[PDB]
Amino acid sequence: ADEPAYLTVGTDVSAKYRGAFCEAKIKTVKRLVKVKVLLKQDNTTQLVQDDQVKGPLRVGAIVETRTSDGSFQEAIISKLTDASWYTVVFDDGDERTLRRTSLCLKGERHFAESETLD
Repeated sequence: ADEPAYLTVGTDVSAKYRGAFCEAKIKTVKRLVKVKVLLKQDNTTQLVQDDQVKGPLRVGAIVETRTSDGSFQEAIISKLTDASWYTVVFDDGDERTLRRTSLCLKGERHFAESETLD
């Protein structure tokens, strides 16, 4: 898991702050997906990661997910929202979990201003 699972660990990146760039260094890589599940019984929808969701990651698939009750109920995927936690260490020595969207990798200006979700 502490491997190039999406991107790579140890890599220096820039993270967006309020439309500006800050440098950071990838401490941990977490490849997770935010599965929008909807419980078949309680009809409640939630958006939780594939660690909470036991089963295939397919929209319209039947899985079991951890409800806020701590129980695992059989649910259906209604969406999978991409996610990744790059725990990046900023020059301050602080490391915070940033979703890939905040990571600019090198820092070329197609972030901060530009971003078409591509």
